[PDB]
Amino acid sequence: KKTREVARRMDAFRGELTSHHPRFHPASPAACKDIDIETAKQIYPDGLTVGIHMGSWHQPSEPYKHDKVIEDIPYTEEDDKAIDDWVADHVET
Amino acid sequence: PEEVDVIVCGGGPAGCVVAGRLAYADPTLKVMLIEGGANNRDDPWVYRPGIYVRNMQRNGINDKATFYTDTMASSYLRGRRSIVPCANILGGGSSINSQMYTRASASDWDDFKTEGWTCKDLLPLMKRLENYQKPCNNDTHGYDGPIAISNGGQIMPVAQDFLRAAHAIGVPYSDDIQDLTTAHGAEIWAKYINRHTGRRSDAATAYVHSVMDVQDNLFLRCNARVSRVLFDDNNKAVGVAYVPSRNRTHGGKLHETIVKARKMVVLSSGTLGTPQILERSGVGNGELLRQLGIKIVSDLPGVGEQYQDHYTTLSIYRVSNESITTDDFLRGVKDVQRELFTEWEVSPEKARLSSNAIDAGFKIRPTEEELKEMGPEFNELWNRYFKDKPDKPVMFGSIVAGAYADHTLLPPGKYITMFQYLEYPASRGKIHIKSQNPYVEPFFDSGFMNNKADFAPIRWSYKKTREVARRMDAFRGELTSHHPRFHPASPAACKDIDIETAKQIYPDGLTVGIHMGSWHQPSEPYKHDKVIEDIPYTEEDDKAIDDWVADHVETTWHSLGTCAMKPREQGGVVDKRLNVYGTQNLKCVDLSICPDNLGTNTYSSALLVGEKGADLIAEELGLKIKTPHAPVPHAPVPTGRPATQQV
Amino acid sequence: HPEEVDVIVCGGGPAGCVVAGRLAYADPTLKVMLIEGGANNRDDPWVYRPGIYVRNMQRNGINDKATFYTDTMASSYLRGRRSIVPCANILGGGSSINSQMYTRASASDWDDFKTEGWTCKDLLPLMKRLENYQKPCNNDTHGYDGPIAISNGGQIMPVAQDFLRAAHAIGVPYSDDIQDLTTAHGAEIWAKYINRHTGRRSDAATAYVHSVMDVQDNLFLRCNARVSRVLFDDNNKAVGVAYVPSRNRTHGGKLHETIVKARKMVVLSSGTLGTPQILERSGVGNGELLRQLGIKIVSDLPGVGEQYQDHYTTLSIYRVSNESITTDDFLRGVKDVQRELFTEWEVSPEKARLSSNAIDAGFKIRPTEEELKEMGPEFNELWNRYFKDKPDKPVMFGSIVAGAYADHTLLPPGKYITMFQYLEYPASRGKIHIKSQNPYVEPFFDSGFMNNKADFAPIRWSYKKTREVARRMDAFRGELTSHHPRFHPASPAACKDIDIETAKQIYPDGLTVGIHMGSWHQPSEPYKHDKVIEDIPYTEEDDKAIDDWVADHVETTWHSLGTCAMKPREQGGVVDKRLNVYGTQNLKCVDLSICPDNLGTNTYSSALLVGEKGADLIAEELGLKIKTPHAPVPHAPVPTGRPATQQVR
Amino acid sequence: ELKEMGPEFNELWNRYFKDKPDKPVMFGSIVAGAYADHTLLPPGKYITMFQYLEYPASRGKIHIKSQNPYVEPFFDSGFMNNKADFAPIRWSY
Ligand SMILES: Cc1cc2nc3c(=O)[nH]c(=O)nc-3n(C[C@H](O)[C@H](O)[C@H](O)COP(=O)(O)OP(=O)(O)OC[C@H]3O[C@@H](n4cnc5c(N)ncnc54)[C@H](O)[C@@H]3O)c2cc1C
Ligand SMILES: Cc1cc2nc3c(=O)[nH]c(=O)nc-3n(C[C@H](O)[C@H](O)[C@H](O)COP(=O)(O)OP(=O)(O)OC[C@H]3O[C@@H](n4cnc5c(N)ncnc54)[C@H](O)[C@@H]3O)c2cc1C
Repeated sequence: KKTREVARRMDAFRGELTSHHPRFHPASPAACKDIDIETAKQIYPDGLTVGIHMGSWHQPSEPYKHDKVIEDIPYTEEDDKAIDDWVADHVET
Repeated sequence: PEEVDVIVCGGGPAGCVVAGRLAYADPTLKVMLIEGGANNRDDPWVYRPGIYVRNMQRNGINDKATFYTDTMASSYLRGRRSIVPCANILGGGSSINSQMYTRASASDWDDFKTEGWTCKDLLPLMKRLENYQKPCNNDTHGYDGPIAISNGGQIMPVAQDFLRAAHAIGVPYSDDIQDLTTAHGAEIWAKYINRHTGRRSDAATAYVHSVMDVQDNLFLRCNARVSRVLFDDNNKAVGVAYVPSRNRTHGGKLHETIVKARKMVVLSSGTLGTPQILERSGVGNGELLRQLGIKIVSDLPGVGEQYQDHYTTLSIYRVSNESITTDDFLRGVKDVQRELFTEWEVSPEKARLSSNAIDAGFKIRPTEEELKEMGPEFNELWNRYFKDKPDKPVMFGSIVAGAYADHTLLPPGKYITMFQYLEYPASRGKIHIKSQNPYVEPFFDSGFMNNKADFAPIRWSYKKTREVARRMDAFRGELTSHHPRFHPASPAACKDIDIETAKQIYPDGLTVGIHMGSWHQPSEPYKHDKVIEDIPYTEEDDKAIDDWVADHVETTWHSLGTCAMKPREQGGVVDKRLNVYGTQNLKCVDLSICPDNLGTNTYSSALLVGEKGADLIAEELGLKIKTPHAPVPHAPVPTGRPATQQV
Repeated sequence: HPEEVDVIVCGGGPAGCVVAGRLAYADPTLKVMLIEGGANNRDDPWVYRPGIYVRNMQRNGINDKATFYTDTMASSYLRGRRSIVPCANILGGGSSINSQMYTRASASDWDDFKTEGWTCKDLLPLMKRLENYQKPCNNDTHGYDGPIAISNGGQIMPVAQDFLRAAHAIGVPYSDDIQDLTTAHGAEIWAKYINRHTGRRSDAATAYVHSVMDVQDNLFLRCNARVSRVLFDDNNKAVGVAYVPSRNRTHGGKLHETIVKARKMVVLSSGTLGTPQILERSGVGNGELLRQLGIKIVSDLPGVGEQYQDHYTTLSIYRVSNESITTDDFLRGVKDVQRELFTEWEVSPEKARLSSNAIDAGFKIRPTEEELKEMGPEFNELWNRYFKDKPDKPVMFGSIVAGAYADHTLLPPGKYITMFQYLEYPASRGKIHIKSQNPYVEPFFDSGFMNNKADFAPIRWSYKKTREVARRMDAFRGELTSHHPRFHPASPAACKDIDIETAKQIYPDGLTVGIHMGSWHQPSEPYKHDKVIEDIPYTEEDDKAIDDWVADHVETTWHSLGTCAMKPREQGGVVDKRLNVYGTQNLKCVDLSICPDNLGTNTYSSALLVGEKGADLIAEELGLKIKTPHAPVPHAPVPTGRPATQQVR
Repeated sequence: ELKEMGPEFNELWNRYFKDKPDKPVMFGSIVAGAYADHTLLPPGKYITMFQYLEYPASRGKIHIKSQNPYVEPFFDSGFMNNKADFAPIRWSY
């Protein structure tokens, strides 16, 4: 949580790689916010696939603004469970 | 001109058949086709089949689709607002669709329970429209019609690989799964593509452009969005008003132009388009019309309601790097695009790009043993809808020789995706305008998964198509990221890319093979002689799949039923001849009229409603439809007999 | 090669080509010679590939497909500048090198020639006769077994429908055909003089001349041969012609003439610029001018070379987004872009991007009563006496080029569209006169542009309108400050240039993008689909900055006409109603020189028609029946005589 | 060159430079490239003449608008609010 609050406040921050994060319920206000459309389009600007919704694989971040007022992520008892599970699944030497 | 005979609002498949047939039938009949989207004539980002995928991008550039979002988050989709695009371009879906050739079954048309729409009623018309350019062991296909149907320029090795795995799991092979009788089998999947020219069979070129080249009596107006149908004192459709496609006038004012219609007004603006035109025209739900301030012409609460679709799931599998797939093309790798664009130009009759790269599939239907483990509420549906309707499949399944997914959320390497849709869903949605102004977003609700029956078949399809993936030669694993959230220790949990495939992706990579993070369970390196067993699934494995369906089920753009052809007292909107109730000289002819679903990608269905719709108007105007239709641009001269490929 | 033939056609432009080919085809016995100042154009890939037309106007010491006429004197009406007027120096003339926009004059234009045999009604069959119309329309006013192929090319550009949506949004109506002889106010997808099947430029040389020379042996072609003068009889009968090298490259530049005689007829088809010069130095023109030059008078026709008329072109340039398809990079010489288009054209020309002029939409327009008031005294006066009672005449023409038509040497990086504009019937009038009897010396010239105050307002008004189009387009990312009128920087009219985002794309690794220092442009706010848009208001000072921008940047449109006008002699005319030069026998001008007044159209159609009309006039004087169709045109498919689709490859 | 610089700079010259002969009026240098946004420049190569007025008569100010240290201050460069400054820059051009 602490390091996530750090991430979200970085000038570089453009989102959370959903695939490598806890299994939050999609509706959960803690759910991952992945890459934004503007960052994507730079990666494959000639690509035919960038910005296809179909699959609902990721909740896209909103484009970056230095102004964005930043409130801390609220986590439920449910969310805490998903981080726990994520910790047992992905903790290492 | 200010006044014509027949105005056809919306140039989708349906609207193109009507407008074309009628202008070619009597050259003194003036007909205007008003189409909100751009003209598609001789556009390489239309006529070349293998770029179709770009058309669903919400990148703020692509203007060839209008996207509807649910007004409200659905509980049934675990809090997510569904997105449902449709075509916004001349030829409708047919100018941007996946180009998959598929036909509904015989019982589907019979089950409209409507006179003139039996299967035996529409068999002639199903054939009237086709230019079938591929072998089959039956006589259900048409050989002198305007729409070309073929196996494309070049079939992908993975399709035959799929076909083999499908054999392994007890699904039989067929010459033709689109013979109106087939609910359960596997085929090489055809396309709306012309074998010889390598061009996409859009309906505008086939039925409209063709006629515009030989005659003066068919008028086309594109970039014109139909606001409303104008009515008489006596509810006779009298004309139409259209606006600019872009609301870009001085200070966003409403610049309507009106065109009168001496004889007929056809709404062919699609399942999502037609109800809105009706609604702002004063045909729809009295209360809604009252609140928005619209004069009630016909109180038809069926308008906007009983939205139906097919419910897609997209199961993505990692494959070998020597596999031939579309991924690098879709990424925009320069010399890969250059190669295929070039190739298509020089020899379109064999070009990879003369394909949608969706080259095999099945229609399937569960055994009794399969039924048992699908729970009560489907089993109910089954006994009431499927049990003694044996030509209706439950699930479509096909292999895309590439990842149909945002590659910006995909690891490197090649993929294939098992593109799946639910054939006859019980779930229902609706669509209603929120203003008279034709630019305000309507209320909308997909309604997906709001009936609990629809989960079991899609769960079954996930598992089943995974068995087909697992047994392929190309199979190098399952993409954890894009699959269900099984427990890591469940036999059901995904086995992602092996260490050997990975090493080819990045031979000078520094992170290929680092365990640290445990983000995947590596597949073992491929073996030809590996015995392969079914994945067992538990009750909690099962819950994970339902979760994944709820999280990742999508439209299949097969939208229909918003103006059901059934009696007015049943929630109807059109009579047996597609007249709108409580009105004169006004017909809905597009997919809006379907009172139930069809086991098919619905382009074939759209054109056929088009043809039947042409016949109906034609008998009313005392016109005789011409066969064959006006020659289709760029196309070889067709014989009208089954034939092979020319030099 | 013969020293004597029956007919000599002097100048192988469209008109000269129609004449030369139609008559030689009319009678296999009739020896006809076509004498053309410039080089032969046959199967030249820098002619027949339409998409390279732009270069034909390079003043770069290599290109020689053009002659450039400069105003002898500076003009106070162009704020001191010396107008430059090019024209073709190649077989086929304009048709070999032009921009290839198919446009047709309104019906009154012809009726208004006030001459019998030249009514719209008289000419309509001949309009159809020359056309191989290869595109849809909702009328029957086109032709379908003619030599000259007309279509929408291989591929229309997206900015063309972009333009059409914007056009609709400001109140210019869509139409299937703005070339129906009827339309003064409407927007269409603009067609081209390109064969949709072969992807080749429909030049007048291959259509009328090369056709015939491939099947017969009575059509002679002398290229690279400037026609100095016409040789006369004791009674002013044209008896033959003298011609010289294009290059005065003889030993000590001694003049080298070659005389070839005409038994029956001499036609001058050397253009609005060329034809008058052959008359004057032959002894036909202003008597006092011929007298000062030592040329014996033969006929004293002071109207020779007077009444130079044109369309007056303005080019408003707008920056566009980098995911837009434009020609700019091809125009810049970017090897792999050129390599791509050249390859695409050779492989499949039926659909190639080079089988186009990339001017793929536009409109003819007419002002509202509302809009007149904003114009001035002098133009409202012209309106009243010229346009008011002539509802099929458009005031201004506007079209979108899918690129920057200008020097890329003077343009920033990025992509542009330009709003190409011309004034359809100017009041202003120029002239051209030989300075010598020697035909290598430059003649006096005065384009005349804007020497009538009435020509300012309609152009000013086009600027405002074409801008309102641009700002309403999806591709729009600002005006190009450099190449726009000199607005006060704090006028609500002042230019909004490239936005920072379009800027960062052009040079993502540049250290310079977005440096304010200099305040050289006011950036645009980045593009929004949802932008509510309102019109630009202009103050009086804004209108002056535009008027000054017109004076400074107004240019020819190569639609030159009127230098040998068809009206009675005593009204300052040069030709009969059968195009006979007054005071002469067996001598005719047929090309746009004979026009008594202007035409609201790109004038390739007009010169072809004037051509066909001459073919008739001459043929019915020689007891000669014109054939239909013409000799089949090289590389072209056997047409059908009636409307039909794109065939199989 | 004085004579052509007009009355308001001349008075400043008499009061600030007349007998301060080590003080230059203008600075000028050659940037071996365009010091401008190349996104607004044609192609090719440039040099720029960088010039600045050494001792302007014109005066600006900066003033805060709030205790909060993140809010933009009031500001006025004051550039050219004294006509004396125009002549020497014109002379530099
Ligand atoms: C991305 C995509 C993929 C699909 N893939 C396949 C496939 O592979 N195979 C298959 O068989 N089917 C496919 N479908 C489904 C199929 O294309 C549709 O079922 C079919 O096009 C329906 O035809 P229609 O006339 O009912 O309406 P549509 O095809 O949707 O066309 C309706 C037209 O109405 C116009 N319009 C709408 N509102 C207005 C208005 N107010 N005024 C004026 N014009 C208006 C639109 O611009 C559009 O042109 C696909 C469709 C899409 C969009
Ligand atoms: C760059 C350009 C762009 C334009 N674009 C378009 C367009 O997009 N659409 C359109 O409709 N129209 C266009 N036009 C206008 C159209 O092409 C001209 O109006 C038309 O070519 C003029 O026809 P003409 O027969 O009157 O004379 P010309 O075409 O000018 O032919 C005159 C010929 O005589 C030759 N000649 C000149 N003097 C002599 C001499 N003394 N002896 C021998 N030969 C001589 C010349 O080489 C030339 O071949 C354009 C023209 C140009 C040059």
